[PDB]
Amino acid sequence: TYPTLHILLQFNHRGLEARIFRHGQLWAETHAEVVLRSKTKQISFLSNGSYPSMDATTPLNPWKSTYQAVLRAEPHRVTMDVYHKRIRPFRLPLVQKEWRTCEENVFGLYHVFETHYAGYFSDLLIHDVETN
Repeated sequence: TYPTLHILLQFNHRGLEARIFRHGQLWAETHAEVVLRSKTKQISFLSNGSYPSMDATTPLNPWKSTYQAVLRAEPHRVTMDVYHKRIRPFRLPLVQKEWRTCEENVFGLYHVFETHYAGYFSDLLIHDVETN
C-alpha cells in the first residue's frame, strides 16, 4: 500500500479551510484561524508552517485563494507537495517538503501534515467513506 491524502486548502477572510480527500471521497474537514490575502504570505505560511502577523477579517472585501496539498507515505519517507489550485501536469508544486519517516496509514499521514502546521488546525470532523 501507499497511503495518500489530498487536502484542498482555501484561504479566505474567515480563515483557512482544509478539506481532506481519500480516494476522491471527502473524509475529513478542519479549519485554522489563518487569515492571509496575498499569495506571497499564503505560500510563506504553507512553506514555514506558520506566519507571524495575520491580516484583518474584512467581510466587505472578501477573497478566495485555493491550494492543494498532496501527501504520500512512500516506503521510507513521507512527502508533501503543495500545488496552486490543484495538481495538474502542466504545473509544478509551489512548496516541497519531505520527512525521513515511515507512516502506516492516513491517520499518521495526517499527523505529519498537522505537525508541520502545528497549533493552527482544530481536530478533525470525519465523514463516512466507502473505499474503492
